[PDB]
Amino acid sequence: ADDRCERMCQRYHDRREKKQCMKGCRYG
Repeated sequence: ADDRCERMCQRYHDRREKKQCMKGCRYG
């Protein structure tokens, strides 16, 4: 899919903080 959540999660950047984001985007 497109980097939708990633774009909005750009605030994190670091793959580390991105973890929590990927987990939250697993809802839909």
